[PDB]
Amino acid sequence: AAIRKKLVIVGDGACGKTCLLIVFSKDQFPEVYVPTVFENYVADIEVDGKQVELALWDTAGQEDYDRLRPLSYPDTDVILMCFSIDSPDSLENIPEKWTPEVKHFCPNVPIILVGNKKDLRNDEHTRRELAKMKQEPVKPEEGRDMANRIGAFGYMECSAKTKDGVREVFEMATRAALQARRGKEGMLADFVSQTSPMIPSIVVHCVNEIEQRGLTETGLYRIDGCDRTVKELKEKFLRVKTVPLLSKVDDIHAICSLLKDFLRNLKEPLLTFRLNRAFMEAAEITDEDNSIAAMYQAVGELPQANRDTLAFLMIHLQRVAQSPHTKMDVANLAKVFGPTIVAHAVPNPDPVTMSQDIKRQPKVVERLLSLPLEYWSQFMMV
Ligand SMILES: Nc1nc2c(ncn2[C@@H]2O[C@H](COP(=O)(O)OP(=O)(O)O)[C@@H](O)[C@H]2O)c(=O)[nH]1
Ligand SMILES: [Mg+2]
Repeated sequence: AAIRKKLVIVGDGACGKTCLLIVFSKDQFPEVYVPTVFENYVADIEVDGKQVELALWDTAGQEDYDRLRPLSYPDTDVILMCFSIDSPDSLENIPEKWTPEVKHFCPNVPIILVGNKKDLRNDEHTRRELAKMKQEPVKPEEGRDMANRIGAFGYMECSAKTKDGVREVFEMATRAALQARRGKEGMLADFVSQTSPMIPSIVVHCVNEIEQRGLTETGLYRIDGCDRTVKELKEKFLRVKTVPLLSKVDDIHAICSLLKDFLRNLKEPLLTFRLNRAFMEAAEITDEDNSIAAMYQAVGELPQANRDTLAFLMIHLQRVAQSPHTKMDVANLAKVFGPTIVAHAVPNPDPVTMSQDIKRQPKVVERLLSLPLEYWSQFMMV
């Protein structure tokens, strides 16, 4: 019988985690632009005379899944912690976000630091784009240095697109696994404007900034900004009370992350605890006409502040989906916003409940985003 090992992959959204797992397990490079929520794969590998069956646990890199991701950590044998060579920001998040999370939930589990998209290091288009932000591709020595800094078992670079170095990543992860076991915010109402349309200033400002500087950017809302930058912006907002000067933030993705963070951390979700189940049930109705009618009914039950803020957000997200540059259609946006605006029916649900809710959240957002622009616009009085 083969030796079984559990491998969990983590890292910033869109840094290449799924493509790496699929190229290795299926020998085929996925061409679609779709964010992962949670998926499981199986791959075989022969290492040091042993046949090993690797269970590959794919996860979402978005901050929106910070509360749900830990459900994947129990019994992990090795972690693949990734960043992309064409994204210095994704490397910055390795010691700032990923290492603290993994060491908390997976103490003593070996970590392989992986630099993805190696094929882009000398890509001129990539270099020109990074230069606009005064950046450049990550250098090999930087990856190795970071690996030593975080106590990783090793560092490996690869390109799922060219297949270069892919098996080596899993060979090292498998050896690490074998060696390690050898011999062993208040309520929304407190932030909104005085009357209809009742929306928080931070939401209006973020949306306006994003529509001004982000509709031509690939992966809006899928790509998170530097964890530190978002934390600083959030800290200032809640302390100074006024919205920070967003025009001074060079990375528009950080503004997207700020908006999602604000919404996700409200005392209760945008759709409220009281209607959480009603929304999920309405979206789960098989018959489209009946589902749509049930969703209109649920929206009509929301408090004014929640309805107006939701309407403003839906109009904005429809524009994001309609842009030919973002590659973020309704289905993609629903996957990212599910935990952020739907969330759960209680403050601290148990793991069983958290898991049960996962599949139900995106459906709610997809249904809401599919409601007519004319419908949402009435609440904006335009
Ligand atoms: N150039 C290049 N692009 C890649 C590579 N791997 C993934 N990508 C692209 O990066 C984007 C996100 O990939 P994906 O694996 O879905 O990201 P994930 O959110 O970490 O699972 C997609 O456009 C992929 O085609 C790579 O090795 N080289
Ligand atoms: Mg993925």
